[PDB]
Amino acid sequence: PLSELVERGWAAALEPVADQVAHMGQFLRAEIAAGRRYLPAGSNVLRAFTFPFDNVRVLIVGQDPYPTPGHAVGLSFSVAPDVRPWPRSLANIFDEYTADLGYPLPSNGDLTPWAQRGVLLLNRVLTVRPSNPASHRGKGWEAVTECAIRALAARAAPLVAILWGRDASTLKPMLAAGNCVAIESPHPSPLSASRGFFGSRPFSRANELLVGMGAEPIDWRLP
Ligand SMILES: O=c1cc[nH]c(=O)[nH]1
Ligand SMILES: [Cl-]
Ligand SMILES: [Cl-]
Repeated sequence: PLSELVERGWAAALEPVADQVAHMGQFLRAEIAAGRRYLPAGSNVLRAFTFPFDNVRVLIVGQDPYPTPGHAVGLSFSVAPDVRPWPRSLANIFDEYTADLGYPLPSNGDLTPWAQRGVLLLNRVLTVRPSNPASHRGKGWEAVTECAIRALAARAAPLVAILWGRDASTLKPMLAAGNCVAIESPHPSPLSASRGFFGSRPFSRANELLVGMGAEPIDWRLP
């Protein structure tokens, strides 16, 4: 049951899609039975929902997990600490991190500290077939992650949304019910690079927006 898979707040928030989450478990088992693989590891698929729902203050949305074996870890854009070199998307994120915040380059690609601090690193689709980008689109995850985003937007708490998966016209309606939701626009993605992403100041703007809504800023600093 959801209560065993995710954090208590998320289990309640995702109750309307509990049957669909069970169906995705069936889908993944059927993939292995059919001789196909999936990433991330089963134990990491729902990892973004293992950090507390009530404490989320920034939503960073991606589209699909990394398709390269050993990259996807269940937090959008993150990689395991032993992964090197970083994927291009993450290298671009880190360049912006250094430019926006003035911090040196991180030691590795693990974004766990952001998750701990209330940054929800959510992909719209939570699995992928290795080496086959975007291969699990339309398999059932979109309803689950829509429920998640709508539940976040309905909280009385502040939220800043950062849209790094394009798809803004799909996502913005999900964030509309919100009373204390600010969406960063425009919506370059990390691979936009110098055609809008670099200089987008997503981290410092998120903090400016949070503080303007009466919330504490995120400490973005990575080790
Ligand atoms: O959208 C994206 C792109 C790369 N990696 C992710 O986890 N999400
Ligand atoms: Cl495969
Ligand atoms: Cl990439």
